[PDB]
Amino acid sequence: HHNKVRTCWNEGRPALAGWLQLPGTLHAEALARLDYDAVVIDMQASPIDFGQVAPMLIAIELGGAEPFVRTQVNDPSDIMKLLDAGAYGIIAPMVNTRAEAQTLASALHYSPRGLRSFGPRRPSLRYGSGYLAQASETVVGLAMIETREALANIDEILSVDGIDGVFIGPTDLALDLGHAPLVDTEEAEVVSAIAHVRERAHAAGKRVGIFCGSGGFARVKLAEGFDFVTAAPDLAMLSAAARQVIADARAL
Amino acid sequence: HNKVRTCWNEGRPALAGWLQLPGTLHAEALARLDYDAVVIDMQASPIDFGQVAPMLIAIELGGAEPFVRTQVNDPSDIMKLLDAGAYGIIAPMVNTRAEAQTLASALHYSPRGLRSFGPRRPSLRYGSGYLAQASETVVGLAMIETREALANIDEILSVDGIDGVFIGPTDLALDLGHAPLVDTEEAEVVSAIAHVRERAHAAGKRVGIFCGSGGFARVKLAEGFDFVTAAPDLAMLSAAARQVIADARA
Amino acid sequence: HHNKVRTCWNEGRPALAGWLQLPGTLHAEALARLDYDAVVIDMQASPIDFGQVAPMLIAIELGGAEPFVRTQVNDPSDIMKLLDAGAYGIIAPMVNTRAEAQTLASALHYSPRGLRSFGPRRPSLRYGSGYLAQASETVVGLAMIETREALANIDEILSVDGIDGVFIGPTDLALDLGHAPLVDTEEAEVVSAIAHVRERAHAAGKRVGIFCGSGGFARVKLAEGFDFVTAAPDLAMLSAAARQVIADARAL
Amino acid sequence: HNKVRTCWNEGRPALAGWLQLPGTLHAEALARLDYDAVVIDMQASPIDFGQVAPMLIAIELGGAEPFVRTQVNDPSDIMKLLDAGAYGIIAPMVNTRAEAQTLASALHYSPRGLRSFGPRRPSLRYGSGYLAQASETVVGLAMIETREALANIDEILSVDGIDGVFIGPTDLALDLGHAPLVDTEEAEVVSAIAHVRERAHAAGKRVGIFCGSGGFARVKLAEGFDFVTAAPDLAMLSAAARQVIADARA
Amino acid sequence: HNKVRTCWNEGRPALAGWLQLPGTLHAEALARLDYDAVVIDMQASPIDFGQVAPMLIAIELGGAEPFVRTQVNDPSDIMKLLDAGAYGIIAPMVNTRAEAQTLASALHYSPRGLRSFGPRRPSLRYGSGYLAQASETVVGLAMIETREALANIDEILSVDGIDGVFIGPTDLALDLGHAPLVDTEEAEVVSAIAHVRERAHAAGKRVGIFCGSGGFARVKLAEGFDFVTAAPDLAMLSAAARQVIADARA
Amino acid sequence: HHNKVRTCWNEGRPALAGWLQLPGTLHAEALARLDYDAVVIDMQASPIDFGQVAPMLIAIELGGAEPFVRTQVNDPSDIMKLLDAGAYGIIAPMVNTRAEAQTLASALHYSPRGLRSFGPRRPSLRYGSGYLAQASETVVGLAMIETREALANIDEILSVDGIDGVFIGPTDLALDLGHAPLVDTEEAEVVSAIAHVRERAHAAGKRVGIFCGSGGFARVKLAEGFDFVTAAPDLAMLSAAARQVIADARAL
Ligand SMILES: [Br-]
Ligand SMILES: [Br-]
Ligand SMILES: [Br-]
Ligand SMILES: [Br-]
Ligand SMILES: [Br-]
Ligand SMILES: [Br-]
Ligand SMILES: [Br-]
Ligand SMILES: [Br-]
Ligand SMILES: [Br-]
Ligand SMILES: [Br-]
Ligand SMILES: [Br-]
Ligand SMILES: [Br-]
Ligand SMILES: [Br-]
Ligand SMILES: [Br-]
Ligand SMILES: [Br-]
Ligand SMILES: [Br-]
Ligand SMILES: [Br-]
Ligand SMILES: [Br-]
Ligand SMILES: [K+]
Ligand SMILES: [K+]
Ligand SMILES: [K+]
Ligand SMILES: [K+]
Ligand SMILES: [K+]
Ligand SMILES: [K+]
Ligand SMILES: [K+]
Ligand SMILES: [Mg+2]
Ligand SMILES: [Mg+2]
Ligand SMILES: [Mg+2]
Ligand SMILES: [Mg+2]
Ligand SMILES: [Mg+2]
Ligand SMILES: [Mg+2]
Repeated sequence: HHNKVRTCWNEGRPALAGWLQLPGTLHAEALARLDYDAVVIDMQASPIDFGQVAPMLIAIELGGAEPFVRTQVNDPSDIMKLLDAGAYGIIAPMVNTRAEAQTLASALHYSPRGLRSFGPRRPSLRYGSGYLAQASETVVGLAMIETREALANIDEILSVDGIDGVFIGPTDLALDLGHAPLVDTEEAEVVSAIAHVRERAHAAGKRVGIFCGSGGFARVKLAEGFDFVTAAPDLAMLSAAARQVIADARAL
Repeated sequence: HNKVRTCWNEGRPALAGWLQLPGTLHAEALARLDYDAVVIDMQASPIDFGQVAPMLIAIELGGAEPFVRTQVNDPSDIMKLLDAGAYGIIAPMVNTRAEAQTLASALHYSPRGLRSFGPRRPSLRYGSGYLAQASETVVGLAMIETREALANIDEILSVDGIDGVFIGPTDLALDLGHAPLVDTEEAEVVSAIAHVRERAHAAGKRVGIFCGSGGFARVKLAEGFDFVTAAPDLAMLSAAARQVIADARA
Repeated sequence: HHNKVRTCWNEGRPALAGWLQLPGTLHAEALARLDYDAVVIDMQASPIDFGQVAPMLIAIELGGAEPFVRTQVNDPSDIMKLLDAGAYGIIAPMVNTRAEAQTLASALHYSPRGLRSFGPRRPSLRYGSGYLAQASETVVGLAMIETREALANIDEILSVDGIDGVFIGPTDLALDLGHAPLVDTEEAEVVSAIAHVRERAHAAGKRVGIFCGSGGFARVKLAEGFDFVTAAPDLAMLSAAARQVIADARAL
Repeated sequence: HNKVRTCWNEGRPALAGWLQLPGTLHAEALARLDYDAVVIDMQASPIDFGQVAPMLIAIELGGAEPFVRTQVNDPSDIMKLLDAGAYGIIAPMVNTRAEAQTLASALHYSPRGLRSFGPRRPSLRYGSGYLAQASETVVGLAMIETREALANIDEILSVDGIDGVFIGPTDLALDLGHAPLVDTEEAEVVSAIAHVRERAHAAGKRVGIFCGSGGFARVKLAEGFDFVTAAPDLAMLSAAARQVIADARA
Repeated sequence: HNKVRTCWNEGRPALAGWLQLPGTLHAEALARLDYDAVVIDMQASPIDFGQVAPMLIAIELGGAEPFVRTQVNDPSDIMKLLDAGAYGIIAPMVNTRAEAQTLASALHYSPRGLRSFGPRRPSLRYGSGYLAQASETVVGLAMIETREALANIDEILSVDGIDGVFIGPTDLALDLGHAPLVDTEEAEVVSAIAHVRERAHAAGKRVGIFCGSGGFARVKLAEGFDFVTAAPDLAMLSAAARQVIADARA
Repeated sequence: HHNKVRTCWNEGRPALAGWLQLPGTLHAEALARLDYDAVVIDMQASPIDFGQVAPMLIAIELGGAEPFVRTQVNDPSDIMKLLDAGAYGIIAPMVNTRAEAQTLASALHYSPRGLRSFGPRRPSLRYGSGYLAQASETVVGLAMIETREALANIDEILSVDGIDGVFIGPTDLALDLGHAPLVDTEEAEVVSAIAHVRERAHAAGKRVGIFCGSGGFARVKLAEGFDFVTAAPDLAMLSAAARQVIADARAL
């Protein structure tokens, strides 16, 4: 009866999260049982549709991590349907303005404050009869910052009451700033924009998260005081692992 | 051409991947690496027929030969996989000459076997001349994973329509009364594995083995195994995630 | 060659409809064969995606009820794709203004009147060569009223020619009015808003429907003159049935 | 711990649900009620392997022991379900000692049985010590639903690696030449059911029975059945919908 | 009423479609044409159990009798399809009297067969009186596609609980040592087909045949075949696409 | 390492494309192996959802045709998710204005020019390390013209840099112009509108495509100088083929 990520935050500790682009329940449960606080299912940059995400949410919860979803789009109806299938964290892409941040917030919180239509099939099964009274505490909402526009509007985005904070896509932001889409980019202008977003989030009493393609980059983001750090995509980790096995198999 | 048969004909072994996770994205990604084949495991996995069919397509597009380790040595299951574009079959728990004949029966059209004719996907790959070359398009391996199979190895190896045998050494270790550890050092298990390889090669047949690491696969390739698998997607992903978490958390 | 709900209405009788949150064909056919006029597949408050709804529509039609869908969102493209998969009724959520009601109407009716793109795979198979001439008669459209805003705008929503009327979500409306989200709520201010919506719908010569969580509440709504009454969700009925079986099994 | 085995060890019977409808939402909802187990029916249903795998996860998360009544008493089917996190197996049409041995063979690793080693989901639940306790993590029941099974009951009950027997009384009623009605009063069927229960308990084994109502389940629990199912999701949903329509329409 | 049995009782043959492509849209479209039945092929196809179940519903809604050519002559597979609303079964590779008895066993409730009782979809179509008329609701055909089946035709035809036999002439052609061409002119294959039809009709049983063209189907209907299939969806779609491309490109 | 449709266009030849309304991999591969340059998966007028389209894209590529998709809606997030699953052509429905054309263009092209979020799972596997440098060349984008509005706005739609041109739905346009929704319509006012769209596209140095229900209509469109011609839907071709087989089987 607690959001493991919110528990980290209440204890003044960051959360570390997995990131899934591969559909299916077996790896979702296996990674959830590791020392991840949360596992993010990527519904944007992946072939994962609503039918495949539903059982993955169950597998992550059984594994003992907080099931999160990076949605395809910042659409209230998509977000609310995921919340009712038992997503306890939402990362909404392309939140560029305060109004888009307000749209995310609307989807996360019960009417009349939010417009979250009531029908909590899975949350009411997990939280029991105590759910409705603490329902907002059960869910984490992060607005994705991945554009020039979002960067310029960071303070108005952070001003929105009903979001926990923001989530940086460093490669997506590098590309929108006119740089190479390097995994775990350290391009100086992107490094500077990222540091600005983290400063403004902590200045507003809000959380800041970031996507990492490696354990090494995630270690640095944790040291820099990021509150929510993802590492690393299942497909990327599996492809790298297979490449290393083949090289060792084929070595003189 | 069957890329594994191409390896063998050019005098080199095949290195293969091993998938227990369903879906097309990782199957294509791994097939595009320096694997000659990718085995889809329909036994020690939740991969059912519906999920295997597009995975076979993904492996072929990625540039590896699609193989299936079947749930069971059942002719009608095997034939449906061949018609879906499985070009390699690894049949579990082949323990007797009769069971190896059952496998051989599934892999060949009459008069050589009793394979039903309806080659939906192979006929698209090979065209209207498929029948004449059908047997050579597919590689068939009988799994050796029990004391009984070990006792019956020459009788199994005598069956004409199988390419050879594939050692399941974790199951074999367990059946011999040892720890079911992959890549085992247990002297009796190592001896049995070497014995199967020698008997296969003496009978002019191929021998494969399931491996859990690149380092063990390198040794098996050095010992002259024709078909070596390393390592299951779920095992490699789990190990990689554990290492990323250790790096992140310091 | 008739919409069973429209047949009820033409005979001056209300329609009673089932409500499905569980994906699959077997229970959809079984409930369709009961004395339901229609069965509503809930694509909003459920894990039911487009791939699972398509065969459920077939199962409901074979069972001999009118297949209806409560859409995830009032989006024309989603609605038109359901109509072409053989949804003969649409309930659109969160219709709060005349313009949102016009958007629903646009999706229900053939170009140029509506913008219903032409490609009626399943309807043309059911209705045959007579379909196009009577196609608007084959489909029922209800705008969901579940907000303060929709309540204030009820007359402008009801003014839209191409919708059959409105569908009340009593729990969703209770919550937006600042009350407890009680199943089959009789909270006085919600009771009053619901009676106002029914009065204004009948005043405009339009139909009014309502969601019920029980046969008892549905009986009262039918007596109050509601034209389309749903009772009760498959998950709710199955959970209650199992709870009663266990209590009888475990009783002294 | 297997919650059904926990019931038995603490001297109480298990009450189980019975699912013929595929999907995770109702499976989790019913598992969260006061059921010790939830049986997924893969025989008298459209539930295939792809649909069962996430249903097992949903039942375990809801707090009941996931059981499967298999389509058939086939070792390789049973083993794939065990590796998917089926912790109870009810095998249909077990009619002879040989067929009960076939069931027992699937449920245990060598040397006790021939269960293939690849415990994808149990190893996540039980960890690396799974092998040592594997047999106790799973409950195996042979279904008695024919005159032949009734005639061979002591020979079936003699097989070491099965927990006992599960009566399918509608099939049994039909095979005895009576109406296939659930929860039957037919004297010969009632007598046969009592006979099986007595023989099971005399042989120190468990006996279960399929029920269509809470009232019948209460009697079976009173008569000392160890494992009682009530009632199929589709039957309960259909009855509930009929009652709601009767209430609505007056 | 089984529409194929209605054809036979009114003294006309049945013409059936044949589906190798999964999904409901084409299954309903083809069932709405002047086909008496539509056969779903679960053998020479990627159609698994999950995909067949809604296809049966689509065929019935479209106004044809849903039939399945099973992957294999396996009683438990057949029974699950009957409970899903398969009203016709074509069992492949029925080669002996024993194998025909195995088929017959699956199609009938005790005492006539050993069909397990759980008629999920038939009980919705036929209601509570289903048991009494169950056997007549289903049509069972043993496939003749081997020299062995041809040699054992009268022994196969002697089995009481099968309606008759369905010739797989491409497999039969191949097994006789000829080209596996549909609608063949090969004299020995044509002679064998005629022989099977004569023996079936002499034994008071029905005979069907798989066809690749309307023109061949017309001849078979003229020769007195009771059940004629023309032609597979994938073959017809491929031929139609080739013709559209030829018309477009000139 | 080339878009087969772009190859046609660079050689000054039209492309001929298949059109799939039936889900599944077997017919998709079989038709892709025929003399089609591209095969279009119809996600609008079909029951094909995201889960079924993903493997169909693979089957078409393996068959040796360019995998295209006609999207349910002109939504950037839906389009980008298809591009990352290996759609190399996009047909967006109901593009009625320059702004809707700009929205399509935004989805097709990498940030910062487009807003195409970076995560090319399948394209980077096909094109290898050379992908990012030539990524815009790998994808074809066509704005669907199927309304009076789109017809009036054709020049402002064609003015948008980042679209390859337009795709005519003759039946959809006939219906919006107040005519019969005839397959391969030759209704004079629709014939005139279609000729105007082709003239204005070629006048703007842009490509024009068209949907055909037959090989005969497609032959005429190819002769009229259309750059991209689809013929004919799998369901339509299969239904016609089965009808002809039955008539030949049942003939005296
Ligand atoms: Br860990
Ligand atoms: Br990123
Ligand atoms: Br590599
Ligand atoms: Br032997
Ligand atoms: Br092994
Ligand atoms: Br391993
Ligand atoms: Br009723
Ligand atoms: Br409500
Ligand atoms: Br309870
Ligand atoms: Br016995
Ligand atoms: Br029973
Ligand atoms: Br029952
Ligand atoms: Br016709
Ligand atoms: Br015989
Ligand atoms: Br044949
Ligand atoms: Br053919
Ligand atoms: Br061609
Ligand atoms: Br059109
Ligand atoms: K889906
Ligand atoms: K964890
Ligand atoms: K490769
Ligand atoms: K009804
Ligand atoms: K429980
Ligand atoms: K018909
Ligand atoms: K081609
Ligand atoms: Mg709502
Ligand atoms: Mg055959
Ligand atoms: Mg359109
Ligand atoms: Mg094994
Ligand atoms: Mg039974
Ligand atoms: Mg992005």
